[PDB]
Amino acid sequence: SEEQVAQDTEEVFRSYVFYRHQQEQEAPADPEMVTLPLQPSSTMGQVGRQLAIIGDDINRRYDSEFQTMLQHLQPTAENAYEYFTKIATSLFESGINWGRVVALLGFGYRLALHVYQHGLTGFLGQVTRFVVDFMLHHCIARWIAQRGGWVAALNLG
Repeated sequence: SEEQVAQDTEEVFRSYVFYRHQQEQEAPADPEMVTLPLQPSSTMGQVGRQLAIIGDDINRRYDSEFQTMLQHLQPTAENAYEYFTKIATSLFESGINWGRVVALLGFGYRLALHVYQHGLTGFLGQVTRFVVDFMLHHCIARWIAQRGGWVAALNLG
């Protein structure tokens, strides 16, 4: 169900952020991303980890774009929702597929890192809510549910 997927997204996104950050260090710090709630081998934990792994190429397409847009827009706590929404919407103009789902998580990762570096602390909860809200209202949660839920991503291998 779509609400199931939405609520699973909190753990999936936290895990994605954790492993994306870890793999990036294993290659800007943000200790908030290492001290996240925390089950590595849990089901949604493994989903997050798999998305970070398989996303190493698609993020090569998107990362640089996300960084320049963020340096230009200068998100504040007040306008972050507006800008997150604009950019997330561009990711799904023509397609929903698992690659664009991974792009969305990657943009949430980049937004969170960017605001931390510019002095906004404790913003990951808000970024997570932005992700979930967008996924609900833009049928991304429904789409994932139709594919069997987030656990379906474990088969992307």
